[PDB]
Amino acid sequence: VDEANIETHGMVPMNRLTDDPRWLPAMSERVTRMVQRDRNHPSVIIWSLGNESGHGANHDALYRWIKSVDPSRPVQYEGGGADTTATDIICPMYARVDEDQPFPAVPKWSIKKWLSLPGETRPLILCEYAHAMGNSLGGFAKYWQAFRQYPRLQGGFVWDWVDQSLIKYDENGNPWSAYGGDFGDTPNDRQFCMNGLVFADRTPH
Amino acid sequence: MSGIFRDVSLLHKPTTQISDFHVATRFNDDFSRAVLEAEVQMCGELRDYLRVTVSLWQGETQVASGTAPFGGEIIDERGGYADRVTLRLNVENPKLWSAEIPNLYRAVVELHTADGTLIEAEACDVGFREVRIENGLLLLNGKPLLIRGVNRHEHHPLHGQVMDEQTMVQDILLMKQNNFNAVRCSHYPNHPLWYTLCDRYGLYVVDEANIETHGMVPMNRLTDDPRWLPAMSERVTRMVQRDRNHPSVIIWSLGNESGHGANHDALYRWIKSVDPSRPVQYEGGGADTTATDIICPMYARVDEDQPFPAVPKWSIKKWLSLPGETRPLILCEYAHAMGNSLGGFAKYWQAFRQYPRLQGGFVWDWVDQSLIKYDENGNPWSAYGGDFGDTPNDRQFCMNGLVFADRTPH
Repeated sequence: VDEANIETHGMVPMNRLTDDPRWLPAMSERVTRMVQRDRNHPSVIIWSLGNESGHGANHDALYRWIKSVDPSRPVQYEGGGADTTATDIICPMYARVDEDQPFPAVPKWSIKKWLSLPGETRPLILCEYAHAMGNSLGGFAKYWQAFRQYPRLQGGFVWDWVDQSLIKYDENGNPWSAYGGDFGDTPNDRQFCMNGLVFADRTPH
Repeated sequence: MSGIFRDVSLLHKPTTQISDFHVATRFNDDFSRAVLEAEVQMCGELRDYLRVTVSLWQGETQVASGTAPFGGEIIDERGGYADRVTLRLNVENPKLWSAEIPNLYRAVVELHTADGTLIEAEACDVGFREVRIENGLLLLNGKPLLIRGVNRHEHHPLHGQVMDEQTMVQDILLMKQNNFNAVRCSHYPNHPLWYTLCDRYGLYVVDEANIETHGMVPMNRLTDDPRWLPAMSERVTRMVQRDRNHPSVIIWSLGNESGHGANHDALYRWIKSVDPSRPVQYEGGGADTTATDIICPMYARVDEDQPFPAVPKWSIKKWLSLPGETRPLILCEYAHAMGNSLGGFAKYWQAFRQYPRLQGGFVWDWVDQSLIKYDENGNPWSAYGGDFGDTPNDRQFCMNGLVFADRTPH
């Protein structure tokens, strides 16, 4: 699944960069440029405009462009709660099968519930599930049990394949993995960055 | 039980009298103003002079009055109806009937002479409610409906099939007392009195056509056959005319456990066309049948689904989720009450609150079915199954009761 190189986690509201009319030309290049280069490959089955960029007018405009230039591949966008008009298939991220937690303006429901919502027909694939950080994947069976159970649920991508760490050298020169801003870059989110199913080197968690 | 289980009465009608009258309600999105129009059909001789007047009375004070000359609307194409008059009454800020509140209006249809004396008078209880299915969610009066209902079989151990007027009131109080706002009668039209009680008292009523064909194999055969349609038609067609007027009924059900037949599809179409007011639901065919507006899986399990070839059953959460399905789902039955029952009852209700689409389902069944028997001593002992020796007897399974017949609460 190809992803347009747009993220705007930082901005508050997050949608502001994507939402603004002026920013559209900068936004366009990443979606537009990406399609031409990667359109040819047989393997790609999907186009994703943005990740965690929120919902903006540009995404709706951009989503329309991808369909018109290319009708071959379904387009999915996570942002806006994943219930956004732009995404062909719902991609709730970190959604819980058993239970749903809602944040005002960004409600999250159990995947079984989410398909069931009034006036919803779209197939649902999770952007992420079963976070692999540290000890992880607990209740992993439950997610998969649900996927087999429901025809509509297409399953979701696990996060994340490789823990992110950078080699560091001791005075001895032995190499120790570094998590977060070991280098002192600040503020450092530290440990959360690795998020890894398998060791970098790589070894299997 | 075969016999006359219902009252026999004699009725006298003037030579010119209105054979049938219809009451219909229209509401603004605000619901502030509702337009009510009633159509009356007059039997036999027609007089130009004679006029029909409709008066709407709420409490002791009338809200609106309607008067019309006979015949209306110039229906296409040959002629306007000679004997039909349509009267429209406009009500603003009308109280709306609801399970919590009856909010009843009283409507009187009077056919009178021009001067004029009135040949006959008809009175029908009117409740202003709008029931529609919007966006796959059943909606009453603009509000999504959560239905808690218990299937009711009209049975009395002492008097058997015939129901004392008191029993309905006693039964009605318990269901309303017990947090039950909705009652479904399976699977035959309830006593004529019974509908009237609901309208005053509170709870929603779902009418059911008196067709069942559990026995036939395949079960659908009786319903399915073209020849049987005329016999089938009478139960659905006859039922609608008699029970259409009552404010309380929110639904029409063509059949129970009759399977899926061509007739049901034809019958379902007829009910919609004759009456567009009420959603139609049919259990048979797996409940996924085209005829039913709202899915009514019976004995469906929330957590897990068991499938029988050609009749797949899925957990209710799964069933809404099925590809190309938009209909609101209400269970015909759940939480069987027989013996010890209702285990995992919490789970079903937990699901209903969780999902907007699920409207909840009627519990089965309100009254255990038992017949009094007398010992040599003459003490009365409840009888389950073919105690009398009728055979083969299904025995115990028949009672299926939430509350004791007498009645006491399980």
